[PDB]
Amino acid sequence: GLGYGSWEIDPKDLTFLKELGTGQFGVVKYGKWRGQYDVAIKMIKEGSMSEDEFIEEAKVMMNLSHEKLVQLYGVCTKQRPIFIITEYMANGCLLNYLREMRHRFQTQQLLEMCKDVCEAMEYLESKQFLHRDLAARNCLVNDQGVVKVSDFGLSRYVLDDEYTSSVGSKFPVRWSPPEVLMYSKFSSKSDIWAFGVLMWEIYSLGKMPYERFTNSETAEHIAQGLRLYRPHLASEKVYTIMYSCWHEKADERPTFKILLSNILDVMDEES
Ligand SMILES: NC(=O)c1ccc(NC2CCCCC2)nc1
Repeated sequence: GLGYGSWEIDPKDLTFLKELGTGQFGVVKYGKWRGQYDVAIKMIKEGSMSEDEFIEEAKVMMNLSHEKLVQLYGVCTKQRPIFIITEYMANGCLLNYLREMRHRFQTQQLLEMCKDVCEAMEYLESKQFLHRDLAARNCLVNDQGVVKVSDFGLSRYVLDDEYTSSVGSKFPVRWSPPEVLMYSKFSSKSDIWAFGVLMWEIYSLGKMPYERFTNSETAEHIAQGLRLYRPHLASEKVYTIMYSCWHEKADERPTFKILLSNILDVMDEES
């Protein structure tokens, strides 16, 4: 209503129900909007985000809508901390979900998680929108077991320089292609590379990529042309798909449309 733009939610419409955890920007809670609608509420710690830039970008994110993309519902920016209001994902972070061995996943379920993410990324690619930090830690799982891509583009607004460049202690070295580590060249093809690593994370049930190496050692390994190798649960065909994401030459890496086709083909053959 009065005083709120289309990208703005009235925080008074929120009912807080459960604490879900704390991440980069701070706490995330489960709640309801206007009594009935499930939402997640991301409370953005003061000093952690370039807030004016993020708010302008939220207007763009409002228009991104895909079944495999965690939906942005709006922002609460009239006070601090500001809130980001999103779709609720009852089963939490993908990385944690993978690591719970009780699920006893079939490989068909693992491939479906990859397809979920690939569909979201194909959609983002169709909108010329880069994720910029794709990884299992940035995917979420709903009550139906569907994986969705989360926090797309949000790394652009992080003020902690330890996260923001390779010269940083918290940069996602293990999800970055050589041209990012060497020259900071981000593109659709750096998202493609990251997606391959995410496939590896899924098929590895949430192991850390290059688990015996430091970040520094990982950068040397990949810049020297070496790669992750095949997770035990990945068939040859699945391995071929993730490996294709890691061509040294960015322009030899597939698009998300091509990866989706390849994933569907393997589903059909492995079903
Ligand atoms: N959209 C959601 O429902 C939702 C659910 C859990 C969650 N967990 C985060 C994992 C990393 C630490 C902070 C909590 N983040 C978002």
